[PDB]
Amino acid sequence: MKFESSNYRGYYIRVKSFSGRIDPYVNPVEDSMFKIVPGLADPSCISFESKTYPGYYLKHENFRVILKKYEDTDLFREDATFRVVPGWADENMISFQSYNYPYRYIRHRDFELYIENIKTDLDRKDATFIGIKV
Amino acid sequence: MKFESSNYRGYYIRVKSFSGRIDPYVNPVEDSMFKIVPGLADPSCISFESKTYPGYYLKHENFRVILKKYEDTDLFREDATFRVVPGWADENMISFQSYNYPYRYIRHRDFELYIENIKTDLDRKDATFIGIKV
Amino acid sequence: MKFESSNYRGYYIRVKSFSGRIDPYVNPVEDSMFKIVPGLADPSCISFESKTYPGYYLKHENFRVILKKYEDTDLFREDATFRVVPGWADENMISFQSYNYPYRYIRHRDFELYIENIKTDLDRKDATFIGIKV
Amino acid sequence: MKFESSNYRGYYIRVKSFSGRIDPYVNPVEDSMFKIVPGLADPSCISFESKTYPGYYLKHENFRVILKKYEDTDLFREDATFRVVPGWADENMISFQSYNYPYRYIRHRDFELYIENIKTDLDRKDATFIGIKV
Amino acid sequence: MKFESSNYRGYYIRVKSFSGRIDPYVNPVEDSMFKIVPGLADPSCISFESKTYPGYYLKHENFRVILKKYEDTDLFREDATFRVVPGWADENMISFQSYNYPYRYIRHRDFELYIENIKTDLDRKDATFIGIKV
Amino acid sequence: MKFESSNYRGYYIRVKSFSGRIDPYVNPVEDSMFKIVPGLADPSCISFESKTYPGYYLKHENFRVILKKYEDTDLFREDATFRVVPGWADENMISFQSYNYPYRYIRHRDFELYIENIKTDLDRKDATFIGIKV
Ligand SMILES: OC[C@@H]1O[C@@H](O[C@@H]2[C@@H](O)[C@H](O[C@@H]3CO[C@@H](O)[C@H](O)[C@H]3O)OC[C@H]2O)[C@H](O)[C@H]1O
Ligand SMILES: OC[C@@H]1O[C@@H](O[C@@H]2[C@@H](O)[C@H](O[C@@H]3CO[C@@H](O)[C@H](O)[C@H]3O)OC[C@H]2O)[C@H](O)[C@H]1O
Ligand SMILES: OC[C@@H]1O[C@@H](O[C@@H]2[C@@H](O)[C@H](O[C@@H]3CO[C@@H](O)[C@H](O)[C@H]3O)OC[C@H]2O)[C@H](O)[C@H]1O
Ligand SMILES: OC[C@@H]1O[C@@H](O[C@@H]2[C@@H](O)[C@H](O[C@@H]3CO[C@@H](O)[C@H](O)[C@H]3O)OC[C@H]2O)[C@H](O)[C@H]1O
Ligand SMILES: OC[C@@H]1O[C@@H](O[C@@H]2[C@@H](O)[C@H](O[C@@H]3CO[C@@H](O)[C@H](O)[C@H]3O)OC[C@H]2O)[C@H](O)[C@H]1O
Ligand SMILES: OC[C@@H]1O[C@@H](O[C@@H]2[C@@H](O)[C@H](O[C@@H]3CO[C@@H](O)[C@H](O)[C@H]3O)OC[C@H]2O)[C@H](O)[C@H]1O
Ligand SMILES: OC[C@@H]1O[C@@H](O[C@@H]2[C@@H](O)[C@H](O[C@@H]3CO[C@@H](O)[C@H](O)[C@H]3O)OC[C@H]2O)[C@H](O)[C@H]1O
Ligand SMILES: OC[C@@H]1O[C@@H](O[C@@H]2[C@@H](O)[C@H](O[C@@H]3CO[C@@H](O)[C@H](O)[C@H]3O)OC[C@H]2O)[C@H](O)[C@H]1O
Ligand SMILES: OC[C@@H]1O[C@@H](O[C@@H]2[C@@H](O)[C@H](O[C@@H]3CO[C@@H](O)[C@H](O)[C@H]3O)OC[C@H]2O)[C@H](O)[C@H]1O
Ligand SMILES: OC[C@@H]1O[C@@H](O[C@@H]2[C@@H](O)[C@H](O[C@@H]3CO[C@@H](O)[C@H](O)[C@H]3O)OC[C@H]2O)[C@H](O)[C@H]1O
Ligand SMILES: OC[C@@H]1O[C@@H](O[C@@H]2[C@@H](O)[C@H](O[C@@H]3CO[C@@H](O)[C@H](O)[C@H]3O)OC[C@H]2O)[C@H](O)[C@H]1O
Ligand SMILES: OC[C@@H]1O[C@@H](O[C@@H]2[C@@H](O)[C@H](O[C@@H]3CO[C@@H](O)[C@H](O)[C@H]3O)OC[C@H]2O)[C@H](O)[C@H]1O
Ligand SMILES: [Cl-]
Ligand SMILES: [Cl-]
Ligand SMILES: [Cl-]
Ligand SMILES: [Cl-]
Ligand SMILES: [Cl-]
Ligand SMILES: [Cl-]
Ligand SMILES: [Cl-]
Ligand SMILES: [Cl-]
Ligand SMILES: [Cl-]
Ligand SMILES: [Cl-]
Ligand SMILES: [Cl-]
Ligand SMILES: [Cl-]
Ligand SMILES: [Cl-]
Ligand SMILES: [Cl-]
Ligand SMILES: [Cl-]
Repeated sequence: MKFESSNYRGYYIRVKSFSGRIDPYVNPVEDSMFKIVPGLADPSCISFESKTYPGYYLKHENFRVILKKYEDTDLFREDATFRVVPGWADENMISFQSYNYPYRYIRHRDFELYIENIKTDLDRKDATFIGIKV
Repeated sequence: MKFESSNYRGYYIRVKSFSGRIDPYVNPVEDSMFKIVPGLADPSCISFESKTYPGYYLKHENFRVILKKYEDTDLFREDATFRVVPGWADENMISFQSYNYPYRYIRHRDFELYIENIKTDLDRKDATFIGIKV
Repeated sequence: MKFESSNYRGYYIRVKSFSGRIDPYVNPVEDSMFKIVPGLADPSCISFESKTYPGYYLKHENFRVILKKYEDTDLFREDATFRVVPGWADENMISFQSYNYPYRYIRHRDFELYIENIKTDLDRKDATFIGIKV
Repeated sequence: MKFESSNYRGYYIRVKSFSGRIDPYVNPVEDSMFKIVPGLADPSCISFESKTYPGYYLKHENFRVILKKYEDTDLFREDATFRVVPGWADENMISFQSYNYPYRYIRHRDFELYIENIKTDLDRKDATFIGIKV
Repeated sequence: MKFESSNYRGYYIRVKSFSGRIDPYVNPVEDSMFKIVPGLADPSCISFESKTYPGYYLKHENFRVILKKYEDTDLFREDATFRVVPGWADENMISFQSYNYPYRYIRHRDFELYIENIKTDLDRKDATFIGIKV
Repeated sequence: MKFESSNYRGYYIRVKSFSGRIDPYVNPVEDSMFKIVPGLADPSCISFESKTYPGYYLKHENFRVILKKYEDTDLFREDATFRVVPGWADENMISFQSYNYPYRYIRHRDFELYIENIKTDLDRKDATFIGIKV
């Protein structure tokens, strides 16, 4: 899957230099592709496995979303697990709730990805994405 | 209404993940159904309202044709307004002229929809559709 | 939510002067109201956040249940995390197992709240409550 | 591997007199067993090789699914290649998309196997199978 | 809950490829875990909901016990409803009476699960299970 | 008699869903009580009869210690007979030697009971108990 920003249409979640961001015209395009697997800490949730680096996962660290090779620890698995919920800014879209910080959601901010509290209308838009099957 | 491609018969304009494309055997079939209303920026034109998502309209953005929730601005309304003209490759069919970019028409290219300049014979066929009432 | 004692109907869990007890005719009634949040030490458990004082949680300290402002330590979060299990004195009601003392449960005694081992029939009634949504 | 019909539980894909069908209580049971090999026309897909007759493959011909001895042609290899997709009638089961007819899927009809367009709810169930390792 | 066979101790009811059976050393072990809910056709009975596949239930079909996604029909709900009774071979254990075939009980036979009439001492043991809370 | 673990004091051998384990605060307490009778296969040894379930005995099966209704076979009696010996980790306490597997002793492991070889210092403690008359 790829994931498009709802308020920056044409921009996709991607990994660059092992950090998460959103970008248009993602090059290489595989940087925006993920294998969605049952959540490492909770199978009702999801984890994002990198397509170009198998065994690496999106995960938060100091509340920034980075890409990191799997580590056999509860904290890594919990940092790498996200619950898909109806989109904050549009219930027909999606948002990603952090498993171990349930009041923080994946959002972009100056085009970089964080997990942060969602309080304003701009926060909600920044936290709302479109899932695309490739 | 559904809209069938004239050079890919059996392929229909449809929304997938809030983006416009043409596909055959559209699943679910409602993805290819639209409520045609008077153009949001000009009643002599038309706008394509989603049957699945009322209040969402086909609209161009970065010249890509996408589905987006109605916004109360002139630019959104214009981006969502299209003039039905006689088909570029066949006057018995129709083409869709963009209200705010009059030299650009809805066309498919690698099965995704854009508003682009119609120059060659392939361009004309890619921009020529058949309107089917349902 | 509010929580009514099973063996003292009309007595609800409440905070008074930042310590936990059960009282009837709770004045002000907001003292008996809690926001049930994901468990601070484990999201599959619960914590009781004060409605009157956001950011304050019921938690045990020297095995007394008190209300205390959040502190960013593992011990505080574990002291503030409880597992909802079927009621000791009635399986259709509920009891609250301590996260870090798994054989101690919230119970009243002289109308004050403790986490204690649950041994007698009176112990079980003292540890059994009725959840009431508000 | 054997493949059980999702709507006719206990009915398995089997070869009878070199023709594909679904049957209960398959005798000999080897007629329902296949070696899943890299797709003859595309190693990222699959082909079904006969366990009873090595070098024979399930392949479609005039849209009927039959068992045929390998032939060294592009058409044969394409007729014998299928893509495993999430099941039409259940995402946790599987369906088999034809490699050279990408909008046709293996389905049973009067207990015989075809590749056909999948339009109705009955079509989707007829096209949905349960893989069973042996 | 999981459910252990009384005459094959260490063998548990589990789902494998959407069919019920008993197996030792169940892998993955969640295949043997169920959420016990009020009977879909009668609240005084029980239904077994899959932990692995939420919204899927154990239900009999041609008297075989299978796993199937919930369907909004009386027949499905009745096929998925079972009454817990004292065990046929041991009153301290349990058996499962079919709601709509009241003389048929869940039993294993060649390690596969059916609902069948219980007549012999072997039948009774085959229909007697141990409930284990997990 | 009850039998307390030497390395987990306050934890007692008990039967839960007809399987052997050690638990503190055993509930109901009769789950930890046994009638010590002369060994079923050798009256100079002992067998543990259930107080809750007269005629049921602790016995090993697949080297797991379980509770099972008496069976009139030599193998059952052999599986249910144990010899009290000086404790592996404390000669003032006791251990239980399997009668038909004389190098295997009752030990707890992840709080469940097995008959296993006693090799390490952890093994010896896991195999050492305090008998308490009731
Ligand atoms: O994303 C939120 C949590 O952050 C990680 O845990 C952090 C941990 O990374 C942090 O380490 C800091 C990093 O900066 C150094 O200069 C400092 O010395 C060091 O202590 O400590 C706080 C802790 O919360 C988790 O992966 C994630 O859950
Ligand atoms: O991720 C894209 C958008 O980025 C955020 O909005 C930014 C906003 O953060 C930025 O403000 C800058 C921040 O740095 C300050 O020093 C500066 O003064 C200020 O102008 O302005 C641009 C805007 O795009 C949104 O969260 C997100 O949508
Ligand atoms: O489909 C044609 C027109 O495209 C949209 O307008 C675009 C607009 O999206 C674009 O915004 C850019 C975003 O990136 C910034 O760096 C830049 O400064 C900003 O201008 O601007 C170009 C414009 O063509 C309209 O919806 C649609 O009419
Ligand atoms: O929308 C369906 C048809 O797509 C266009 O024609 C395409 C054509 O674009 C494609 O050429 C490929 C495109 O990707 C490039 O990267 C590559 O270099 C080029 O070879 O060939 C297939 C054909 O389907 C038409 O506009 C439209 O009819
Ligand atoms: O409710 C059970 C546990 O009680 C608290 O832990 C206590 C801890 O508060 C106590 O600390 C004392 C504080 O005063 C100092 O002078 C003294 O040296 C120090 O030991 O020690 C006992 C311990 O049980 C926890 O919050 C809670 O888990
Ligand atoms: O929380 C309400 C109830 O309080 C406890 O029961 C109390 C009990 O503790 C109390 O016992 C006193 C102890 O002091 C002695 O001097 C006196 O004689 C004795 O009566 O008596 C009142 C009774 O309500 C329960 O745990 C709980 O239900
Ligand atoms: O299953 C779908 C396609 O069916 C086969 O292709 C058939 C082909 O076999 C058929 O050939 C006939 C054979 O007899 C000749 O006398 C006659 O001239 C010729 O037409 O023609 C139709 C075609 O669809 C493929 O194996 C398979 O892809
Ligand atoms: O492969 C098993 C099932 O077969 C199809 O459903 C059949 C259906 O085809 C059949 O209908 C017949 C059609 O012929 C008429 O003459 C007759 O009146 C009518 O009954 O009835 C049996 C039914 O099972 C499905 O595709 C497939 O599930
Ligand atoms: O487990 C007992 C019952 O089995 C299911 O109902 C069965 C049904 O599956 C079976 O279907 C056949 C399919 O072929 C058709 O030709 C025929 O008409 C039809 O009867 O029929 C018997 C019936 O008992 C129920 O889910 C369950 O109660
Ligand atoms: O589920 C485990 C046990 O299985 C049944 O007992 C079996 C018995 O059914 C089996 O007899 C075989 C069955 O398969 C036929 O092919 C064959 O004809 C017949 O001899 O023999 C093994 C025995 O354990 C019990 O109901 C159940 O306890
Ligand atoms: O606790 C140790 C010994 O275990 C019991 O006997 C076991 C026996 O139950 C087991 O036999 C099964 C028979 O069914 C087959 O399908 C299976 O392959 C086989 O493992 O095998 C081990 C044997 O020792 C005794 O009661 C006890 O002494
Ligand atoms: O019966 C209670 C005790 O259980 C056994 O020891 C357990 C041990 O089996 C369990 O395994 C873990 C696995 O993860 C590793 O990282 C960890 O170090 C390892 O110990 O851990 C808990 C421990 O209590 C003993 O036989 C028995 O005393
Ligand atoms: Cl994808
Ligand atoms: Cl219409
Ligand atoms: Cl041209
Ligand atoms: Cl509430
Ligand atoms: Cl609330
Ligand atoms: Cl309880
Ligand atoms: Cl296989
Ligand atoms: Cl193989
Ligand atoms: Cl599909
Ligand atoms: Cl497969
Ligand atoms: Cl359970
Ligand atoms: Cl039950
Ligand atoms: Cl009975
Ligand atoms: Cl005694
Ligand atoms: Cl010894």
